[PDB]
Order: sequence, then C-alpha cells, then structure tokens
Amino acid sequence: QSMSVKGRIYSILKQIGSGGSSKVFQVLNEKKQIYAIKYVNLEEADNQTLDSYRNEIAYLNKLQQHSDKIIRLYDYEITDQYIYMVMECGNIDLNSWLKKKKSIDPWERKSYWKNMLEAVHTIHQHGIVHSDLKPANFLIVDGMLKLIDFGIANQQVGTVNYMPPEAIKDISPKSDVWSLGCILYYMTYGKTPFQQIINQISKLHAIIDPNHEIEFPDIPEKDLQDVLKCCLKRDPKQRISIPELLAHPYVQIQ
Ligand SMILES: c1ccc2c(c1)[nH]c1cncnc12
Repeated sequence: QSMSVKGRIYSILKQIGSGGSSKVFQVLNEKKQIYAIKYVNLEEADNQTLDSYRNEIAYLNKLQQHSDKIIRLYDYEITDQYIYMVMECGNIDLNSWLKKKKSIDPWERKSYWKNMLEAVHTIHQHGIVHSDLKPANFLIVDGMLKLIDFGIANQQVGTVNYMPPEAIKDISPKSDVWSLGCILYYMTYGKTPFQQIINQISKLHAIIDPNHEIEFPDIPEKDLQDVLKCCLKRDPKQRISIPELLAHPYVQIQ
C-alpha cells in the first residue's frame, strides 16, 4: 500500500500495532528510510478526547528537544477526520522483549533503568506525571530505551501490577517512581511484586496493605535490591525521588 503525510509519500511495510481508533504502521519514505506512522481516526471523537490528543502531541513535539530518551516526532498532519504522525521506528517494545527474552543481562538492565529514569525525569521537569507506566510504554531503539507516550491522551492495557497504592486509594511524581520500581522488579525477579495474586480485588488489597510484606530475594547486586526496596515504599512521602535515583550507587558505580 501507500500514504501521504504533508507533501511526502510513505510506502506501508507492516502494521506495527493498534488501538481503538488508532493503527501504527512501519513505513518507508521516498529516500527509502524507515519510520512509524501512527494513524488516529477522529470520526467518533469528542472535544475532551480531541483536546487530550492535541495536548499529548504538543507535549511530545516540545519535550523531544530536551531528551533523546523520548521518541522522535518528525512530522504530523491533523485534520477534523484524522491524525498522521511520522515518528521514529523502534526495534521492539520493552514488554514484548521481556516476555520473549529468558534472563536479562545485569548491564542491559542497569542501562535500561538509566534510560527510564532520564525519560520520566524529563516529563516531570515539564509538570507531567505519567501515572500509567508499564514496559509497553518503552521502546528499544538501538539498545536504547525510549518513552512512547506521556499518559495525557485518552485510552498490555488496563493492568494493575504497576499501580501505586495512592492511585488505588482514590498522584505526584512519586507515583511514576512506584511504577518504575515494578518494571525493574520484573527485570530483576522475572515477575511484578504482586503477579502471584490472580484475583484483582485481592491484588488491589495486597498493594495497599502495609502488613503485606513485599519479598526481595537476595541477588548478587545489593545496590539493585536497595533501589527496589526504595521505589516500592507504599507511603509516597517515604519513597525515593527520581533526582535521588539518578545519584544512587546502582546508576553511578562500576
Ligand atoms: C510509536 C512509534 C513507534 C512504535 C510504536 C509506537 N510502537 C512500536 C512497536 N514496535 C516497534 N516500534 C514501535
């Protein structure tokens, strides 16, 4: 097939993924370069939905200049019927990589943790708190993790495994800290902290319950265990901040 974003023509390669009203494609431009085009249908979209979309685009377009750990938005075409976004194409999303891969390299993990802190820190410096961080929000692009979205735009998906206790109780940057710790905990232990609880009502009860001790099995990396223990502190007031995580021995020491 084929498609037009501004003047430029794009040959479709495959469908990289989906959404409700959205479809993502792997494409080639006239210079035979690879990109991702996110198509969004605005046909049955309300004003609040439209505005949530316009807000997330404006933020992504802006924050691109601030960090390379944020996905590139090269161009876009917005009408009253559709949105076309020409973005950088990834190799695989972090969830699909983690699900496929057996064990993760301690260096690979440390490197990915670093990238995650850098992307989230950036959004936070611009007043953005994602609140729905999951491995699916990150993209491997040449051994580099990139943040896919900001959580602003309406609508794995629906998962409560990375949900902070305060979000269940009903939201500060500390909420994203909890969710990041759940991601690192998965990369460390091969499961999210409350993954063994099937029942969603029982799972939500465990997360909020302080008498429910989160287990941190002894790994050779004492620095990595401390990060996990720091991130996964139920009281947001007792939880480590992102600027504090960037100065932690796990990130800084050889
Ligand atoms: C936006 C831009 C690029 C991608 C995306 C969403 N999902 C993906 C999944 N796998 C690879 N690349 C991408």
